[PDB]
Amino acid sequence: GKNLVYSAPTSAGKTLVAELLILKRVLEMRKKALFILPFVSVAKEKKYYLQSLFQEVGIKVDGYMGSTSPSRHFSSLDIAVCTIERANGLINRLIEENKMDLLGMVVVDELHMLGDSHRGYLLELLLTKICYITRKSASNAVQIVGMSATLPNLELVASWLNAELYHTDFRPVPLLESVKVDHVVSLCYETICDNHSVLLFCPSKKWCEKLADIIAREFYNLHEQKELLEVMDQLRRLPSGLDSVLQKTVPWGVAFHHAGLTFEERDIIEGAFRQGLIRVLAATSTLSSGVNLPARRVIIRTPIFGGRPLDILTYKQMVGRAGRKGVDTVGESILICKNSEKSKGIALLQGSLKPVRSCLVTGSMIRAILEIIVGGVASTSQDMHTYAACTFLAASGAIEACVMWLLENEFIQSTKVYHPTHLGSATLSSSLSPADTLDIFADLQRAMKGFVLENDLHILYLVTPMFEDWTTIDWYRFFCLWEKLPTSMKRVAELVGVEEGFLARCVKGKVVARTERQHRQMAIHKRFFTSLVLLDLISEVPLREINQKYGCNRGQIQSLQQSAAVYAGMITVFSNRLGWHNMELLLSQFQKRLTFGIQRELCDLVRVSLLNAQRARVLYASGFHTVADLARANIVEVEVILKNNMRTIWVTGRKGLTEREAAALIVEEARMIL
Amino acid sequence: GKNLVYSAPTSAGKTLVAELLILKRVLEMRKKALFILPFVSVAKEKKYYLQSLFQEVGIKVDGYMGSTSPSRHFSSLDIAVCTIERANGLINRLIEENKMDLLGMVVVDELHMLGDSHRGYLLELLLTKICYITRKSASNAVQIVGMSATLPNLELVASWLNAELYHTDFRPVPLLESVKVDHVVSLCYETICDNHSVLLFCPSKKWCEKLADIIAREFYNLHEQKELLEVMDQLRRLPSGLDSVLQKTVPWGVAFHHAGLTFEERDIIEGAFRQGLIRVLAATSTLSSGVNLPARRVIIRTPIFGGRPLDILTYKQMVGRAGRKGVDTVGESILICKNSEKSKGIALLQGSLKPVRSCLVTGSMIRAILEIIVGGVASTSQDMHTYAACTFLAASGAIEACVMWLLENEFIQSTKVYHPTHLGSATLSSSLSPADTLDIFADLQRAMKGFVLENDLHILYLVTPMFEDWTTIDWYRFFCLWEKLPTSMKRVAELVGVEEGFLARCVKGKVVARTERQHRQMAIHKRFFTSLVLLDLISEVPLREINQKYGCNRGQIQSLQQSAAVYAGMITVFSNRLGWHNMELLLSQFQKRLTFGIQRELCDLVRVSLLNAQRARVLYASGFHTVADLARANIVEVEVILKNNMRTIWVTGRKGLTEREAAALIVEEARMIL
Ligand SMILES: COc1cnc(Cl)cc1-c1cnccc1C(=O)Nc1nnc([C@H]2C[C@@H]2c2ccc(C#N)cc2)s1
Ligand SMILES: COc1cnc(Cl)cc1-c1cnccc1C(=O)Nc1nnc([C@H]2C[C@@H]2c2ccc(C#N)cc2)s1
Repeated sequence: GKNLVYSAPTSAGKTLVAELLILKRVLEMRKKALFILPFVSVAKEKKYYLQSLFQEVGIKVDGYMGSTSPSRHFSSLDIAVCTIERANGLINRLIEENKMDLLGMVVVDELHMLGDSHRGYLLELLLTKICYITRKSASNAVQIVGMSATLPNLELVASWLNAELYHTDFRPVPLLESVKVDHVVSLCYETICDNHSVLLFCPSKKWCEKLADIIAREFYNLHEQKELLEVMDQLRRLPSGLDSVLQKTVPWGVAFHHAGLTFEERDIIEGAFRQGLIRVLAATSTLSSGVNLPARRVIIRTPIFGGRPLDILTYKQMVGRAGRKGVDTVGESILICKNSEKSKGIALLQGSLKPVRSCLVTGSMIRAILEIIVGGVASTSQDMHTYAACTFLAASGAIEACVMWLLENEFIQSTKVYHPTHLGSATLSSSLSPADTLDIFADLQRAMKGFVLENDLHILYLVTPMFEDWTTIDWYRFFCLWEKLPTSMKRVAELVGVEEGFLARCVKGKVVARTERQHRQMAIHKRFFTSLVLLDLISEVPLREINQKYGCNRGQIQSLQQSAAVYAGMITVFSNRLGWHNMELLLSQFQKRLTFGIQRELCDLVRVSLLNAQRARVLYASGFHTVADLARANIVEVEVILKNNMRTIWVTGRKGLTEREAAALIVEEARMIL
Repeated sequence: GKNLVYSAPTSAGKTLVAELLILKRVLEMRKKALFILPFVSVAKEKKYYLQSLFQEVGIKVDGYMGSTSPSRHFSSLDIAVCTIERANGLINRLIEENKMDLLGMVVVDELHMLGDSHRGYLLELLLTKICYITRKSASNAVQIVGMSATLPNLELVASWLNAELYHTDFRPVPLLESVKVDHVVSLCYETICDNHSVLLFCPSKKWCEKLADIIAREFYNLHEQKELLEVMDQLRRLPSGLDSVLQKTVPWGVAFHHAGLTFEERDIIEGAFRQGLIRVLAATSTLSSGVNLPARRVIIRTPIFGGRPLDILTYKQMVGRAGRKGVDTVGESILICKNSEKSKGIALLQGSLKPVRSCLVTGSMIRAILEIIVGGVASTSQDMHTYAACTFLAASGAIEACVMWLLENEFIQSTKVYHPTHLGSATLSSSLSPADTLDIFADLQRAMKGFVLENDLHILYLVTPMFEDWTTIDWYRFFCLWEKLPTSMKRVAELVGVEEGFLARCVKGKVVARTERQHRQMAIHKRFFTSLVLLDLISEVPLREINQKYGCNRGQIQSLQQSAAVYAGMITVFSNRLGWHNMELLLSQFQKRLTFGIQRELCDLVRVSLLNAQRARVLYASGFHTVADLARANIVEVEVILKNNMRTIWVTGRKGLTEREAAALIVEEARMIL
């Protein structure tokens, strides 16, 4: 357990060493092992992979990723495939419960995210606690493992972690590069004739959908079917249905992939391409760091990605998906350029990824100081300086500025020893940023004086996150909705801060510039708009109806779903720890409702993993109002209800699943829950 | 199953026929059997009796009395020993669920309450529903059995119910009434020396206590010990403790019994007198219709009870407690009189009880019409008139006046069929009086607009009943508390309607006369005072502290406990049916908290019947924060916690229980719950 850090190109079985190491450590020490992943999709996929590979050894595998969480305690778990933020929260609660010895390993995947990134600092602080706790209390207690592409400073990261080093550039499908004599039609025809796939990358969504249509149009003009029809049917019965352009583009082995689609549509398309049913896939920058989806030939439309050259870090992972290890001999990555873009293309072709930063007055240091002090591992100034040396910024004097910032905002109390009073303790358990916890405290306390219980809108407004611009708001449609709103919903609007004057300004006048810090009241109206969207969401109305009514597309609505559910859970824990029992009670149901977008009645029924929002309504309409009820039922009954040998449904991490034996697992899983 | 009605004097084994009939009917038809009792204490005692007598035959016995309820569905039950008000709700839910045939019999005890009483009309409607449903839908459908003293119109009741008749005046201990009018100490000494008890009845609580005190003083001047010391210790360890006067009075074979004491203290005194440990017991009019507590010699302080002649029914039920069937040969009921009271005493000696009335524009007929229409058993005028004939008022034209009152208040909708819209459906399920349901609807709807979640006070105010004057309010102390209140509690006070002007009027000026109907705002301040008492109650503060802070004694506080818990449950069901999910969620926890007067944390721990509020705190302080946790524990551990052969604890319906085996049963019952 001397830790470890290694790097290797993707599509080279780099995770295999990690799987062997985790298997050995869990089997030997009988302690936990966190598999930290950057994204929720890759976390889901890895959780399914580890479940399949370790089910036959009595090893529980259930991670904390997105808004979801295991239906069993952390004690029973053996491997937790969590995301960075949720792994940080897990470690915080372990420290607070003084059960840190329960862990025996922490694997981290795609470690290059530690650098310039809006989540990397969470990984940095997450790893900084492990080394500190190990060195204060013993270096064989917790093994750390890492992965990445060719990092220029891999040795530096290993030195920070006190771990070994392994760096290599190997891949069974070598990539070639050579310029050889709009020259795209012939390329596509010759690449499709040889029975190989193509993965094209586009900078934007609209043009990504546009060109996919015309590629299929050329394939149609110049001219397995059963499996493509199967994918058609699987796409047809979805809460959002089948797209108008996708329905005509798919028949010709052409598809597109972007955040605009739903998670289910993305999963369907990824599965179709991986199986080889889809030959040409126009993806976007989102897929670059997405699930493992190798392709024979990668193509890049243009280095310009959002008014600037393509990120070099993104290009490496883009090219990594050029070559299938096991069926392919060689892989290619074509980067078309222009006269002005020739310089940018040659610049991007050469040169590896940039060095890793630390991103540590900054809110990250405030979070770190709060974590260590509330955790009870750094209470006095003498030791808090050692934490600074433990960081990756150090190994590569702002503590006092943050420590006073916390005392200024009453997060902690000085005594010389430091302690949290109530808000620091509640801020750490909620895994909320201490910067926003003051605003959250004010908004909750204000709510508990004049709360509105007629509808869920006042509860939704308080669990509505606005830390990112999840969508562009059309203020004319928002004004129309405001006009059509009921009075009950307008009372909460007045309570929160919405004013008809501001909406009148925005409906006709240009979007008011928020030049001044006092103009956070622009955020109030965006928050109210988002909360109305969330209300229509948990009301179980179809995504298309929410799209027409508000303008946000289904992919944005799903991202809002996940963010709102995560925020609702965080706020519920915040209220629980603060001693606000009524607020906690009102908030508790909402995390699951937001995760699944369901009504109160379906909440007890979506406990079965194999039950979507639609598949929970059909069973509820039939009469299965409870998982226990759904267990007591013949399989054929559920089969006929689902219908009212061919695979038509879709579930995350599925297999040869049809309407027949899908009903078999629904009842079987319900029995296990009981 | 041709029904049955019979009467016989108490103290003559008169309930045995009912036990045989219920056993036969449940064993044969395998259908339920409600055992309706007037009071909650007698309902509890009868439930324990039937549990003991029918445990060995696989017959479940758990009734619905007071705020309590069985921890298992009504389907699993076989005998429900309910109180009159809750039996009506049971029948209403059976009718609304169209499962009326599940019932096999309905026994009713002490039917004289059918007449002039604030609960008899519920009995009348309850039996009218049975007769109506039986006659509309038929030999062995639902048997009805009644009990009473010598009713002048027993045959009339039998004719109404279509049942047989049996009336007899026989008792094993023939009572000898002989009025008589120095020799006081001689009488006391000669009655006590005979080794027989005395049951004195006194109207005034304070004078009853002083009379018991001076009897104990005479015994002390003129002057088993181990068992009496055991009763001392049992009284000592109570949430309210031991009274100063009771301490000096109990060890001379003298005790007192009045509503001022707690239910537990009343139980201790009743058990001590029944066992013979207590020789003289000064009770009040409450015990007259209370648990079966026979004595050898009954005495009455004076016919005058509350500034009026004593009710003949009360005297008739009082005399029944003079003579023990099995150990006594003869019994006496002496009635001291004066010169002016000689005529009143002579009149009271002769003449049986007054006839049974009906007490049916009246709110009772509104409730009846609502029950039948919402139940779906009388939807059109043609049949609602038959319900009038079904009643006891008829058998011994206000329907239209009531029906319009319901349409006037939107309780039902006309179509010529009738139906309920939403408020009628929610009014019958909640078992609330339709008169007060409009005020409740207004108060709930107003509350949800501006609800205060900072504390429980706003939730308590909405589950505070004020249909009776549970105590006299001291407005000076109320003003002191008001000026000492926190601002959070004052915001809800302003929201509900409390005004400093009215409290200023009441603190010095005489209680304002509520001559006008518009002065229900006097009820707002009484409701707020009661809700503050209830908040101090559910805060788990000792009864003595609530007494000094508010002036209401512990017996009044316990009556308020029960009434508030019952009302909270009714309001929770009302909100549930109305579709107010947030209000229902906020209200749900409060029913149990009010029943037991405990905090949220103890609510999962008082599920074990053998766990008082104090016995739930001691275990919670130890670490047993859940019934499942309390199951996983050794008996000696809980024994030492309880301590920190002698029967010192008390529980409803106890046996030779001590600190040792009480801990054994606590864990055993917890296992059964799981
Ligand atoms: C409390 O914040 C959340 C609540 N809801 C959701 Cl949906 C998401 C979050 C969240 C949001 N942003 C960042 C992080 C989190 C987060 O950390 N969430 C967690 N979910 N479970 C956790 C383990 C707490 C439990 C535990 C750990 C160890 C042991 C032991 N021995 C026992 C219990 S942490
Ligand atoms: C709903 O009003 C209450 C709620 N809380 C409490 Cl503490 C007391 C009351 C109450 C207050 N004042 C008068 C009457 C009541 C009352 O009616 N209480 C009830 N308690 N249990 C009931 C039956 C509900 C259960 C049932 C379920 C299925 C079937 C069948 N098949 C039959 C019955 S009704």
